[PDB]
Amino acid sequence: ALADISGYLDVLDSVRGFSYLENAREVLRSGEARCLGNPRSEPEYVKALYVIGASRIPVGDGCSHTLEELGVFDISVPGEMVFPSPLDFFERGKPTPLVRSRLQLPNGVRVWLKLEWYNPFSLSVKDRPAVEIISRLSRRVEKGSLVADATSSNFGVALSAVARLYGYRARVYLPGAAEEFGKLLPRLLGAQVIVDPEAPSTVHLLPRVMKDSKNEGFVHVNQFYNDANFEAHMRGTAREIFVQSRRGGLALRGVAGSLGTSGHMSAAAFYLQSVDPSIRAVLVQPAQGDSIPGIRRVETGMLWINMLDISYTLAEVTLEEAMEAVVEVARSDGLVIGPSGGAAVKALAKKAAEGDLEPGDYVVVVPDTGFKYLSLVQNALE
Ligand SMILES: C=C(/N=C/c1c(COP(=O)(O)O)cnc(C)c1O)C(=O)O
Repeated sequence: ALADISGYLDVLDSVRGFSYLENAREVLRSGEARCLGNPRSEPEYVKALYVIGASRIPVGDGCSHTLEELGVFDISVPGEMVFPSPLDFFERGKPTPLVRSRLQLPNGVRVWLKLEWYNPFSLSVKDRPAVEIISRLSRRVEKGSLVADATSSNFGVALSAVARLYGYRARVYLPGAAEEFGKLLPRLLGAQVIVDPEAPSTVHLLPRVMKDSKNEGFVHVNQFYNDANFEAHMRGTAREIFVQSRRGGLALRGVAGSLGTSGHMSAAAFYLQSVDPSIRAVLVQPAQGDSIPGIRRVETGMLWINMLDISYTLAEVTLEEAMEAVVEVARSDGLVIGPSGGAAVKALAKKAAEGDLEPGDYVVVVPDTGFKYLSLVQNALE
């Protein structure tokens, strides 16, 4: 029949590698999953179902079940929006909103904005990998232990709140150019903060964090390499775009977004392209010389967007163009989005103007709120 997946999640601690994603892709492509005789004997298939958002798995001898039958489309949110704890609110208070913009783009490209600031700890998309990452730790790593990572600002905040709710201590490392909220808010939340005014980037800090890890023995959760980041976005962000698009009546032709770790947009593109491989992924390339907070250029070794069978198209965006999009979204929708969000809107507008996109509905993932970036806002005004 069906069994509750929550009983089988130790496969998250034992499955390794990307091969399980073949099952994920096929179940999503076909719209259904085959019965697992002994579910414990097919740990890859079980992880595949978890990662696409199933809450139930098919077991025993018997027939295949559809995505809907596996819970992929179940409603989690209580309609009255009352929650017994902050973590329960994070988990069941989903999806994040998907809102049609009044901003007009060329060639029949209709914009919808997915507002990831609607996450309770960091007011950003980074809550999701923080929760998934800390959760995966929490029965191999003893309480009281120190966990740490490098961050542009958002993950550090998320990691600080979530580490403490799970009984861990945290430390976050930031580059000198990070926003003030990233430097300060983790201390509010009880974490240690190290700012390296030398470091020109978040990734530039990773050798130092690794070395301190070896010396001091804290757990480096490494969001740039930890697959729980990608997994969080498969079951959360990406599934939601899929479910929201079907249930909302959208003619989904593409998603648009930005890349730091590449975690959220790799998941969105991977998930959606499993269901329909023509769905586009338009991704921001910050123009050379420019810094758009939280994000960076593909070249390098970002993990998932390169290693996974993902189709995408890049558009160059300058910081000035990104902030101009912030301005225009604000004046069109009354919504105040962050620079990376503006950059994504602009990348979609550019591809739309070139004639490269089928008319239809396009989802832009807006990683956070522009309230956090006042000095960039001021510059953009003049
Ligand atoms: C790497 C981080 N942030 C990613 C981020 C991103 C990129 O998201 P992914 O790491 O999932 O690629 C986009 N926009 C903003 C405002 C962000 O903070 C961090 O907060 O450490």
